[PDB]
Amino acid sequence: MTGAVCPGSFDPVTLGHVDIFERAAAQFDEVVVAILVNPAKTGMFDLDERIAMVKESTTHLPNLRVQVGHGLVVDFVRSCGMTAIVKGLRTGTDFEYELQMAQMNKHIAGVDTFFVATAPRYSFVSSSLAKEVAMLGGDVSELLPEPVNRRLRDRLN
Amino acid sequence: MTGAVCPGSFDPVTLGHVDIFERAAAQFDEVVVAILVNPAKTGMFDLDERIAMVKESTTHLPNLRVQVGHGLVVDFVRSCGMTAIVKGLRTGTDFEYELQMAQMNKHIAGVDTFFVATAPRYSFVSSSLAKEVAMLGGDVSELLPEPVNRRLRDRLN
Amino acid sequence: MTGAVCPGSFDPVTLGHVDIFERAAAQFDEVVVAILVNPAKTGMFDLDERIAMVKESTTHLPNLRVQVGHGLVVDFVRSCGMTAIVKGLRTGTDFEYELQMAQMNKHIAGVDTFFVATAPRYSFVSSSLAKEVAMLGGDVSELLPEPVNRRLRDRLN
Amino acid sequence: MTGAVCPGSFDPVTLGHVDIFERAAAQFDEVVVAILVNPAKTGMFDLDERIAMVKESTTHLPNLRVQVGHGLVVDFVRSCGMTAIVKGLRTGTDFEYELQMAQMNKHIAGVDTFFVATAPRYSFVSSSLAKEVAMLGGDVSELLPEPVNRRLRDRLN
Amino acid sequence: MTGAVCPGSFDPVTLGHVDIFERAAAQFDEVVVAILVNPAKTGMFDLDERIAMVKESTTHLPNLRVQVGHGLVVDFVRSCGMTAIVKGLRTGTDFEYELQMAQMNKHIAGVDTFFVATAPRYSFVSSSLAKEVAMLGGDVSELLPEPVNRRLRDRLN
Amino acid sequence: MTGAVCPGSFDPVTLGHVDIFERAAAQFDEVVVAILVNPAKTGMFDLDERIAMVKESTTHLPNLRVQVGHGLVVDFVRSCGMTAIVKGLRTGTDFEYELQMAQMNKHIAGVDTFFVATAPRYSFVSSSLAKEVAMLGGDVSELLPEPVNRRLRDRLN
Repeated sequence: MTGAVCPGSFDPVTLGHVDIFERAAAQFDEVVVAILVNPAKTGMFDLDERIAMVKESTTHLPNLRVQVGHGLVVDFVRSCGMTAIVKGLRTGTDFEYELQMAQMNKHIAGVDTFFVATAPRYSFVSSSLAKEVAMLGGDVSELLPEPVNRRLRDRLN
Repeated sequence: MTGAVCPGSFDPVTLGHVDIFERAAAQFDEVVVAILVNPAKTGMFDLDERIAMVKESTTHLPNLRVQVGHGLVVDFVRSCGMTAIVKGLRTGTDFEYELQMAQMNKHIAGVDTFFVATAPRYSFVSSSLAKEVAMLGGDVSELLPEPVNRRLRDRLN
Repeated sequence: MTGAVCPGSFDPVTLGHVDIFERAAAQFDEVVVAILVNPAKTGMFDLDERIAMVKESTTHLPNLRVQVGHGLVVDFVRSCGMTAIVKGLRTGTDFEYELQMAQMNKHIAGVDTFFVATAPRYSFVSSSLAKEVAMLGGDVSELLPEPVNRRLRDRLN
Repeated sequence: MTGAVCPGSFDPVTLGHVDIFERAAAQFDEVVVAILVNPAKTGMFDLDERIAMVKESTTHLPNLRVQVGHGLVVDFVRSCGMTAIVKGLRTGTDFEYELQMAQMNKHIAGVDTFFVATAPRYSFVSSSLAKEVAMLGGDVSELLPEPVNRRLRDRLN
Repeated sequence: MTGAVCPGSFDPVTLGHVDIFERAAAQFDEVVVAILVNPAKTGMFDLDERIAMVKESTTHLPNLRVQVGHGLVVDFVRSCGMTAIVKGLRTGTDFEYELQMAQMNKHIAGVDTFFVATAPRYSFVSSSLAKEVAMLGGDVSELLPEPVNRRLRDRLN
Repeated sequence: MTGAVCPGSFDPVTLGHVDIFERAAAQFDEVVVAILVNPAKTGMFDLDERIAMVKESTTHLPNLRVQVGHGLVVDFVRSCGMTAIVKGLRTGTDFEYELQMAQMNKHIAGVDTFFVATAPRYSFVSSSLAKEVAMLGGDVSELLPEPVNRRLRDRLN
């Protein structure tokens, strides 16, 4: 009867994201991770790689599924038969923008957005900073799932 | 299988609170509104009045129940067989403090806290400001449930 | 004797902007809406369209006029014989940047900037989010003036 | 035709407040400084002292007048035949609370609140911190008007 | 040649505070922990207990010393022959107030204040929340030094 | 024994930056200003110009040296034999992002980041806003060192 969508680019998924997936799966009957397409072309990992990384990092969550999102998040959400979005907060989150989008999403489709603080140990990782640090030779392996580290190292070597 | 607690002093409940109750009830199988006791004595409405006002303002929510909370919120939550708290954000929310408590609550009891932005029209009411304005003769009746306005007017007259 | 400038790109004007125009016109003898040019070319509506949309959306404000701005806002302001800017705050406003600019504008030209919170119902619309949602097929017609909706729909059809 | 109210406890007035008075007087035909009563008794300077300090610190502002406020600020404002409040922002301002009050004041009485950033040199003084520092023997004389320093020193000696 | 003061009430000291002590001691030749007196009487631990808890929790920091502070922090700082204060940031810090005080402290005594983010694992503990949780029976032992837990448990038993 | 790095693009250095250099030099035995390379090519001043401007603006700081940074800031810091970064806060600073980077920098290299509020008079200048205003003909000469104004005027004339 209950369901939530966890939308994002996940380029790549981090342990911060996985923390949020785990909490959504614990509180909702079904969770759908919506991987948004990168239309303007310029990400690090292509869509298939991002799906695989999320799937491989979430095998311990039987009530969670992974799907590609297209168009408005609220359209995807309602297409899943749901009316809730679950999003993580971490250090560096643009929360004012997240609030603006949440209020807009409520306005246009009646979809609620629930925010949850990510675990402190994963509160400073973001996809973008993780990539930037790793590209410059820094070790972020404790902040990403092993399926992601495997792929990141390959791009390095 | 799913449940959330909505804790607060509700002295008195506002339409901002009710907005949040409605969204929790739409997303969780069961919702429990936990009315905290005022230990240091100094609220406007006594416990029984606060319970009644919440009950009367939530008759349209069949999966919601009202109970008095004692001790740590996380103790009450876990006593309800749940592991989630749902709290509203509005203008004037001390969000840094709410985040601190959420991280502490997660640490001590494993309880997740989900934050949701209250509807814009109810985003500037708070129990405290509602009381202060009404005591000084201002009309806040559009921001409180009719069961609360009834009681507020009585204290005025 | 009193006057304020309301500067912006207005691509397109929203009811959030109009709310702010109305409050400036109520508090100042004259208001000038300064539509900034888009130098690096990349907006949705060209300058003439933006002027028309603002004019058509403000016919109820007899003491308000619309002009194209060029160069520093403070140069435009002082060219209007004024020393005040009126700007709206809404959800998602980069207020730190607005404050930085206000302090800089005061420093270089002695111009004061007055900030006013937009009405809650219009607090989550922005030109950019309105366009993005509409382009993806979402209904934002309640958050934009009818002169803008008319033009937006035409670009859709 | 235009007017603004500048409300506060002014216990005592600071150069931060005077900065804001000056900007209101430059932009509005008339300005009224509303000194709020201290009902629960516990300020440093009594009402008459606060009025005198504001008057003496504003002799260079011919279109500004000083009055004691009673009850809701919006009641005082409308009693002045005005519909605008002008308030300063400085370091340490509880802006979320100021926003909440502004939205509430708009809701109950249709009164607009304009916020303006205080001059950087006066951005870290507040009545409360000024008193606390001076009581402990610190020199805050550059951040307060001479009429206030005169009175502060007397309480010291 | 270099020195910093770490001021606070430390009622009681937390691992968040100790984290900050460690970083100051690593970056400055000498560190002085200034324990402020509680003038209005109402803390949990008396001055001697607070000193002991800090001393016992910092035996691994040979260049750190503990002293009682009286009066303005900047007076204490300059009495130590120093011109720097080091303060931690954590979740729930009133940073605007900390900034206001820092700018005031710079103004009155030329003392600089350096802010450092506490370690994520200790970012949600504060003296006040630690006491409140423990008094209600919650386990905060991982967030406080063992010398503090020893004393906290005694007050419980 | 003590040292700090002050990293930035300094395109160009402002008096806000110099304020921070001065405070670092007063509190640490050695300070290194790390000028980051602009890899994606698009700054106003080339690397040699930026170095010269910083050097010329810091002749009064004998314990400060200027060097070009390459790669991760923490790699540069540790290459200097240091473990501290000193960064300024001003109006418009993206402090959430600065905090995220600080926590990440601590995680990957054990390097501490100390934040200090810039002097109020220099709190609203940034390299980017200074350039934008000057390019549009505004006078920012009081907010930049004379070595920078000299070069800025040359580009104008």
